[PDB]
Amino acid sequence: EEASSTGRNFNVEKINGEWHTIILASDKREKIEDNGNFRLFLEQIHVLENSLVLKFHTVRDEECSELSMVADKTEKAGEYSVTYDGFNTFTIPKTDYDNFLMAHLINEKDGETFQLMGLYGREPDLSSDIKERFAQLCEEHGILRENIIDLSNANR
Ligand SMILES: CC[C@H](C)c1nccs1
Repeated sequence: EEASSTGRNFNVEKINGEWHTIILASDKREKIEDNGNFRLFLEQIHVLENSLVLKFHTVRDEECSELSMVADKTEKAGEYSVTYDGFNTFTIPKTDYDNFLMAHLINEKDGETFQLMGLYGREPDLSSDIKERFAQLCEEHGILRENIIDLSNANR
């Protein structure tokens, strides 16, 4: 079964648990490159009543560092917000709960905005068909292939 956080049939409780960053894409490529502060490796999502606890790690020359954030529900169904290097709001355009999850985020800081989309998996890698389906969604949002980074061999 596939759902959108924006849909009426979305069951947030089902995204609880372990996840992995598989692919990241952005409007502004430098934010997800090597020393980018948005190059985050998701490890777990803990679902709360009106919030989402997010646990990640960042990596610098293979050294990993823990990072946690709490995203709160906004007034729009299926949308959360979190303050991190500016103000961010995000939704989950597509997920099947037990395999993949696609996220869409908009960052705003000092009159400037950029978008970030990510593909996460319950396992550290996903099939090529799902990866290509993600590339197609990125295209719909105006993000081209040169700005999509597959991190499946850098996510552990
Ligand atoms: C679900 C993961 C989303 C896209 C986030 N990345 C940075 C802050 S929230």
